[PDB]
Amino acid sequence: NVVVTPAHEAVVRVGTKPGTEVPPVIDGSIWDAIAGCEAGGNWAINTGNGYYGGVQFDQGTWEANGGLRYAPRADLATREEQIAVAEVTRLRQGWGAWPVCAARAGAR
Repeated sequence: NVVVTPAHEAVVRVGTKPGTEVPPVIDGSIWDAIAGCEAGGNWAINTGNGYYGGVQFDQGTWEANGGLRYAPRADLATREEQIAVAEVTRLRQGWGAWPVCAARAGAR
């Protein structure tokens, strides 16, 4: 079948501690500079627009990459969690969803 199969699987078994161990991401600098751009550097920001603190992307996209395991909302998760969720998102699109903030942060 030419129909390509992506990783819909997401085991990552957490026990109780939300974010027991999240591997540091070197591009978290781009993620932090984006956060510093769009949020003014506020990962606990909740403007009330449906997009949560830090890199300021929506509940749906957050949930789509499965950020909820880190925290059902980015303003509950920390830098590295917004990084992880955005990591899936950036992985597919690049920084296309991240405007001039990504360019400023180091789009790649």
